[PDB]
Amino acid sequence: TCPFYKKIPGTGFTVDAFQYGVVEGCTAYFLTHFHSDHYAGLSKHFTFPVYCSEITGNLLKNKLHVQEQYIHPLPLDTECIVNGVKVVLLDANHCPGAVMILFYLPNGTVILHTGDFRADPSMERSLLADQKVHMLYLDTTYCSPEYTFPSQQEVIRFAINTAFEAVTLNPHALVVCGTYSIGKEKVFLAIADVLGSKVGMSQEKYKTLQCLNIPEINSLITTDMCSSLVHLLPMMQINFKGLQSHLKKCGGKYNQILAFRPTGWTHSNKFTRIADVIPQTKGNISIYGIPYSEHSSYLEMKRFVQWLKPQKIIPTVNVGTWKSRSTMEKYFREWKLEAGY
Ligand code: NI
Repeated sequence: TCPFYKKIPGTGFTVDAFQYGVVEGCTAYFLTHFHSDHYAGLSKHFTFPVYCSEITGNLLKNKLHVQEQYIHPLPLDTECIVNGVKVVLLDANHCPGAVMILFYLPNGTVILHTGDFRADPSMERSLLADQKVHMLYLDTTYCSPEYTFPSQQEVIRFAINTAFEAVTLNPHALVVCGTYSIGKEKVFLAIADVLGSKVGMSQEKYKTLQCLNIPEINSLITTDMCSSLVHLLPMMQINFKGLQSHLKKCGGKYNQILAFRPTGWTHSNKFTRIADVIPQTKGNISIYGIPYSEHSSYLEMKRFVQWLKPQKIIPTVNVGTWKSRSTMEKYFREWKLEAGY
């Protein structure tokens, strides 16, 4: 059965709720982004209306074979009417095609559902600036002060400088980057760009990337692995065994691998700066775990909510334990007392 925090009161709508069969009284199903915990349940046999971004719609049609007649893409930053209710889709600064959804209820209540997001001060100047929000359905993934990580720009600087140094010292080094879903494409695109290479990958992953409207993409990616010195592999294969085996397949073209695992947060964050990050090394293989996050840090999340001043917050992540819920509720009260709303 569909949980309460995926239902929007006073509407026919649910958010990210495709794994519960036919939801009682749901007339339209919204999908914030194409990540499997959120899309779980969609396929060619789905015959209710799905509302989403253009990019999410490309992925529904091409990757899951949802029929075109049930896909309703909306433009961003544009007031739209859906089953008699005004909505707006806003950029979530998560993975490509990810949105937040503003709902303008017929009784006058305004609700923001963030989906998954990385809060940013640029959001303080979207269509959010222009009215009060009563209820916030919040991505609370890292809602605890231990969760600090650097900006995405500092992390990309580290990666480009690391890769460029390694390959300049040894022109026979291969760079590998791990992936398992959409998101974090800047990691492998920035490295390929500094090295003057395209990124090589499987046909299935190339197809996924062609759905994303990334400009000049035919220029940066390829399925010809032989012509590429930046390769993408499944995240599961980013270990010494998996990488040793890959290196065998390259036929003596290469004699060293430098690999990157973008993670979210890891506890090496609490003690070490990005500048100071070091790899795990075995023989001719080095693996860097780099803290490239597509979710809000605690301080980014706090700043957003203190700016927005919602009357009620409904967490959508970490809701399964009493200890987690209690912790999050205590931070929301601090934030409200400190800011005066
Ligand atoms: Ni996500």
